[PDB]
Amino acid sequence: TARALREIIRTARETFKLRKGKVGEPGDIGHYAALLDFGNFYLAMTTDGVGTKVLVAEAVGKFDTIGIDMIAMNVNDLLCVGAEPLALVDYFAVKEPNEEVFKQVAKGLYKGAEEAGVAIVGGETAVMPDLINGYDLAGTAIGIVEKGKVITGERIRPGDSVIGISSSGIHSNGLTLARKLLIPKYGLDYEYEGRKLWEWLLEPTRIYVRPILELINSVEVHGLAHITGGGLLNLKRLTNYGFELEMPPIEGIFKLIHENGVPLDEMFRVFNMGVGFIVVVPQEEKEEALEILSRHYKSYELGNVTRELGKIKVKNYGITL
Amino acid sequence: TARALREIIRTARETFKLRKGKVGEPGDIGHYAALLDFGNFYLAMTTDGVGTKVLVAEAVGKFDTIGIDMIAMNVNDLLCVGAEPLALVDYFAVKEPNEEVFKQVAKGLYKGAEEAGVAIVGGETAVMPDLINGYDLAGTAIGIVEKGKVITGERIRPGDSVIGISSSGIHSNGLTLARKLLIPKYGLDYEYEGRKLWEWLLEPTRIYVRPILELINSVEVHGLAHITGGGLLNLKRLTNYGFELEMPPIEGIFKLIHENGVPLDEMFRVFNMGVGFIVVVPQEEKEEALEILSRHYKSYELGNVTRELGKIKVKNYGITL
Repeated sequence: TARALREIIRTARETFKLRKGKVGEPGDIGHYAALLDFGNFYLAMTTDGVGTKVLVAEAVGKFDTIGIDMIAMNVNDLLCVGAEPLALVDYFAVKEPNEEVFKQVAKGLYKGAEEAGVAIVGGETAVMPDLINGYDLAGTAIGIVEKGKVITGERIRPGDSVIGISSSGIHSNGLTLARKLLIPKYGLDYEYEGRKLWEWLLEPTRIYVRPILELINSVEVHGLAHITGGGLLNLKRLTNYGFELEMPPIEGIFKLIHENGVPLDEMFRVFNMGVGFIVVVPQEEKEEALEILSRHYKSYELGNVTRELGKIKVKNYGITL
Repeated sequence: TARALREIIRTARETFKLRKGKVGEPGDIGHYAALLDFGNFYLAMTTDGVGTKVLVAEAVGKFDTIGIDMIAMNVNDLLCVGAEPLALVDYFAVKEPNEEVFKQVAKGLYKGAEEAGVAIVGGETAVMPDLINGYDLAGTAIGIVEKGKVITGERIRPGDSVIGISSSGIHSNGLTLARKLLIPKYGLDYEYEGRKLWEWLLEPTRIYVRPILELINSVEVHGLAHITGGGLLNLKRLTNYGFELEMPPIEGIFKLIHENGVPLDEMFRVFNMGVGFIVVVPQEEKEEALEILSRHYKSYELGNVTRELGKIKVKNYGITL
């Protein structure tokens, strides 16, 4: 996937010079979101989707939260350059124009939008049953960050504190593995620790806009990572320095999946494992960071950035990524 | 589709308050692109996909121009508020991270970005074989238009001249109708006027950025319409006034489709029928506008705006839309 994307990424970098010296020239710093130079500020742009989570939503007929997933995926990405989310468009590629499905999808869209503080300003709907085996929902968000306030991860240094914010659950990655492993054996009505499997698999992705915006306006922040595809490997997008982490106990859906034969090494590269967002702050900001974050969601001091390079050691599980 | 979409559009509108009085407020003027208020200027934002054209590209192993379709749909839409295109991000939902397909996609992405003058700044690739039977390509473009230079269509008056710019061919709407009607009957290799049916169906969408940007810098423009889904009905998005048009001869793939039983009123609502972009200018500016556009592509005086509110009269075909 990354080797196939080589040419797309390479030739897209050749187009950068098409806006050089002009408004819209891309500052080309960071990841998770593109940064376009508008002079006193950068416009941040990201694209993200719900993924095969929608196949579960269609199986049980519950569509009124996947709109929350798609807004959460995009605005959480925008936070990882330090940007404040502003606006979003959706892309809805569907097998058919089911009015009931669209009506519920719109409920999640409004809820997600209100919690994220963004206007939904437009979108496209393509009815494509030869192409789509369901209801693919994705979107593009834009945000704003003043220059000199961009948080890319360049300022991460060995010794910095690493703090995790709990996920709501599975969020929107690892659904393919979870579906293929659990549904044949248990079915979507199987009850596990008080909830049916479909409730575990459809729990809407958490939105981190309010705590992250309060954090960056209160303490010095060196890095911000939304835990999506690749799980903890996303930390490597921020920096080449290493990490020494203590991750929270494996509970809920992640425990069921592990109990069904997925080794922890793979789990931490796939699932968020209970931590949906990670921030890196200098050690003197640690106490205040934890306080601000803990007023919104359960948060953990996970560990430290290390002078050692390229390694993510999850100490309490004996794993190195 | 638009009935199912009413709920989405309605709750979308409710989210505008979240940016009221703030940077990024939805300007809520225009039609083909969202306008976000950034003070001196609006950011215009649009979303568009290629559609089922990608199924033809796959069969003949030629994705080399699908990226041009994606870019063209988005930047042509941006032009319709008078915006200059700046940057684009892609959303690529695929069945497989096929290195060959991706290498091909990237060639056309570069070519189209260069012809459109846009930077390709990012994108997500979602590999979901359970959800996608091919390689679905969409994207979101942003552009910039100064306050006071938005072209909404509000300035369209009866008597204004209506000018069409030739399409390159079928572009990116009506492909499902065309695919189902012609491929089983004729076969993909069917030779029609010296080209195979797949070549007619795959011909990349035309990009109108250079002629339209030249037009708006030289003549007073009252309306700009990219001919996409809905064909000539897109003109009704600009004004309540009517149109009287003489459309060009039905040729190429549109003739083959017509000779296979599709009624002419439906064709003018589905296919671009040879006209990919329409401009509306004061009658006294008609000759100058034609000269500017005809530098770049074959262009047509189509007719005039009328006082027959809401009607589009294709006089030379006896069709009223």
